[PDB]
Amino acid sequence: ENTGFETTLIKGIEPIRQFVLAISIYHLFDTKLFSLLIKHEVASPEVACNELGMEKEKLLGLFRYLKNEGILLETIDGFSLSKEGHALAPFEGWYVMLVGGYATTFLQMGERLQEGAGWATRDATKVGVGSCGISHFDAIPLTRSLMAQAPGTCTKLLDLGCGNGRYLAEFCKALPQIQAWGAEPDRGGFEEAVDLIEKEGLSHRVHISHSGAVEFLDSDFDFEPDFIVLGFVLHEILGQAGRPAVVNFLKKIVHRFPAINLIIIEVDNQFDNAGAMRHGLALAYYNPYYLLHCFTNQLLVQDADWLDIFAEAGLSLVTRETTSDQVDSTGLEIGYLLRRA
Amino acid sequence: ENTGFETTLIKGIEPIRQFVLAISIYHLFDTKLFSLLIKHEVASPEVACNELGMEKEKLLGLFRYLKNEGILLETIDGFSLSKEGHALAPFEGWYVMLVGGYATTFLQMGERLQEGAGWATRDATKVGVGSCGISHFDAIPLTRSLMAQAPGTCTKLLDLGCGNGRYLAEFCKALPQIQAWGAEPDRGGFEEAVDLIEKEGLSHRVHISHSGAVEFLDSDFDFEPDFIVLGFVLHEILGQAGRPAVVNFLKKIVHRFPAINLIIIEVDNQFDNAGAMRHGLALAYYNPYYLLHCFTNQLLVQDADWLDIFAEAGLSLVTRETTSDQVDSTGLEIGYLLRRA
Ligand SMILES: [Mg+2]
Ligand SMILES: [Mg+2]
Ligand SMILES: [Mg+2]
Ligand SMILES: [Mg+2]
Repeated sequence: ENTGFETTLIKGIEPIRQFVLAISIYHLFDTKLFSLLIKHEVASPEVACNELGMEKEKLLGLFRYLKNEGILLETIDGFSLSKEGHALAPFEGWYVMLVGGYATTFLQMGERLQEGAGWATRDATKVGVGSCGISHFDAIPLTRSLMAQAPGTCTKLLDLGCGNGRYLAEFCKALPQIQAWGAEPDRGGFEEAVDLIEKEGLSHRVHISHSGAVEFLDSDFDFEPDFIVLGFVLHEILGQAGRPAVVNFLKKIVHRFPAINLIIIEVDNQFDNAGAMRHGLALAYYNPYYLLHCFTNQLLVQDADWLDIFAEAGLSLVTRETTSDQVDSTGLEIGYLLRRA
Repeated sequence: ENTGFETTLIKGIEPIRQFVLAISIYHLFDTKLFSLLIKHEVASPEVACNELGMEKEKLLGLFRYLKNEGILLETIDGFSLSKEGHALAPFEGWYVMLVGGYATTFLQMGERLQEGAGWATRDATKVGVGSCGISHFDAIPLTRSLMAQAPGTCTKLLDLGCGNGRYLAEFCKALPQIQAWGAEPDRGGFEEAVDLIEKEGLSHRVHISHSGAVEFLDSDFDFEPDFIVLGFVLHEILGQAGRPAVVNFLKKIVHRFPAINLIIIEVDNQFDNAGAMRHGLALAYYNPYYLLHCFTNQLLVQDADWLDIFAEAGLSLVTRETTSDQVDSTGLEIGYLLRRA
């Protein structure tokens, strides 16, 4: 008879309902429909189609789906973002990083679980673009706070793994004397960085290279930085190349630039910490982030493990801070300001 | 200052938290880890790895992620499904169909919105396997109810678009005199059907063909069915081949088999119906289902549109029913029992 089945089904597939909604919100941002709705206020499918080069019947389908979920309103004049839709605006970076960048990674987990199946791949351009959007709220303010605590003033900034160059665009706008260099290994991300720097009118002060971190430090670049920022880059090197390679990379930075100030941002691996994992943001963001990092060739370690790598590399801790508790109060995102020992 | 941002972020990315959970629940079923946990009760990662040929560190990552979400329990002896994990068991078909089958389809929507970009693709094997799992609850009981209302007893059953052959396996077990034939166009689904029929010991009574519906009816098969089941197949033909092709296909069925009883199951397209779309199941399942059908080459129409196609094909409605209100009370899944006019 299946007595009471429907009520259990509606609850049982609530993760699928939200799965489709998350992908649909990601497309709303990524296709530039969200920005179109912000600019137009109300747009007919015909107007949105003409502007973005889209097909009306498919756009109507997406719009009707979002209207049923309350993200859009529909009037005789067309569609608009509802208050709930407008409220999604600050979270674009998270949708672009985790859906755009990592949907394929999560979908590959079943196959990648097999012995010898290798690491899950990702869309590194979207990971970089999304992570740079997120960084406006957490990592850039943390980097700024640590930079201000350093004894020397920043004049020549090097950002390795710069994504779309958001840290450099923000820092250079705020601090007009700075000359900067960024390196980004993903071609798509590198091209977005070159474009963002040009759009911000910073091309005369900021140069971007298409390069990985280790290979950039081995290259024959002429820059003499006094600050180097390593935002979530060391855990990539640690997984890909190993702990000796991370220690050697850090040793090379202070051998080449003995007076340099290093700012490292890392995620403390507390995936196995009961209390930490009950925090709302630990569940919403860090639990999927830790899962991705078991399937990709990156390795997250604990705060104590990073401090031990820094000591082995001959670095001294100046200060360590976490993000503002107004944005992320988990204590899992840690920033370190270091100097040569 | 970003005052109060974190609280808004946790709510703002709740769809992403559930997006990752839905994919992870899908892998738990699809990889056979869910069945392993049911059989073992408690399993160490080492034991699960040896049985399924998996890598321990990746499995531990998935298990830790699911434990943090409350799907698994961890003791010194290993991992087990929690009560919440056990409660997911009946919903396997929905995860396999919508995540396994259609995740790629949803992820393709951004690109497919572009003028001339074509139809989004899907993993038809997983769509078929998942939809057959769902059919145990809604469409098979509906088909059984309509068959019982037909004047003649079923002796030779033809099921077009049979997926993994679940309708035939269920009907033939319940009704021992039946000879049956199934046709499934997806090779993966066809192979699963051949295997399920063999596993159920029905190979002497049930034959499966790797064929689409229209091409099967045009073939030189020797079967003389007295019942034909078209479960969610006509909307595929309607989208792919057009309304005249659907009318012609139905006309061919009753020209070849004048005394045949047809059972058609369709989804009423009420995507634009305010009241219908507020039902919990309309939001959880039908709203994503309607969205997929705007991006794939299938077309959902309304109950009245199907009745008009049946009249044009020279068919008479014997009776029409919806699914049991214990499983799906939306009224959107409609079954029709037809005969030649
Ligand atoms: Mg990372
Ligand atoms: Mg890893
Ligand atoms: Mg369909
Ligand atoms: Mg269609």
